[PDB]
Amino acid sequence: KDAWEIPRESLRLEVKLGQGGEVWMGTWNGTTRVAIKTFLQEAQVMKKLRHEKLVQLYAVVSEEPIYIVMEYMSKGCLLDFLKGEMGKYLRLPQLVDMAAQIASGMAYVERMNYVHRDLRAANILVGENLVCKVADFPIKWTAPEAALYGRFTIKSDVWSFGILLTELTTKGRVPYPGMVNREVLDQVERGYRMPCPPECPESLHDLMCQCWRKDPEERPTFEYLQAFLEDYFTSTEPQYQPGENL
Ligand SMILES: */C=C/C(=O)Nc1cccc(-c2c(-c3ccc(N4CCN(C)CC4)cc3)[nH]c3ncn(CC)c(=O)c23)c1
Repeated sequence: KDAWEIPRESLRLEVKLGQGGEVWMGTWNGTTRVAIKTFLQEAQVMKKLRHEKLVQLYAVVSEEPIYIVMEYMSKGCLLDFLKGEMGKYLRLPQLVDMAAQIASGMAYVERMNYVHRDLRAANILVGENLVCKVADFPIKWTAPEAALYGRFTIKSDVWSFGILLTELTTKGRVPYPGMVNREVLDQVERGYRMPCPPECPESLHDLMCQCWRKDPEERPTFEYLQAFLEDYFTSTEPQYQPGENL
């Protein structure tokens, strides 16, 4: 139907990665390794977004079975990355850089006037050299005005980014530990915010709390978050010292 179309025979499905449809690792033509998701709204959104920190759409097959060919991220989702063997070795410099890449991708989304709506570690993908990219275009990750009234905006994504900062600094732990969804909603609406993770510097938790401001228009932009995180160990914590875990 459009210029993202390709012949199905040009794809070779090699390994199954996940289920829900399914996602496969394969080869496009004979030269390019790709991820193949086996619905159109996701592709239509990606067709307009091209950024180094967003999993890139490659091609689409519109005749059933429907395929969505995408960039292959070799290390899986960030959640599983943090929770696996790597987590014990990651320290604050690596986690802040990873968060910086995520904000760079979201800063692009922001400039394009799009909204993600489900930002969290399980929807970031990891590649080689600690490359992180936003993918997959959850009350504990959702801003109150979006969870209660369906007001999803780039500012609800910033709220989500704040929660995702707790995932990074706890290396994959679930937010609001020990609390069920209904208790989080009741407590957050009454003003509760998660405290400073252990070994997390106050300056990073202040950034979290800014993402968690009641008024969505007072939450920082992703442009701001990206610059703050890129500059973090010169402008904000130039005397950082490694701890027991961060
Ligand atoms: C948070 C879990 C998650 O998102 N899993 C997941 C489901 C479906 C597809 C992908 C995926 C992967 C991917 C890469 C590498 C791995 N590994 C399996 C376990 N060994 C130990 C390490 C490597 C699993 C999954 N790569 C992908 N590339 C692109 N996409 C489309 C956006 C993927 O979905 C994807 C992960």
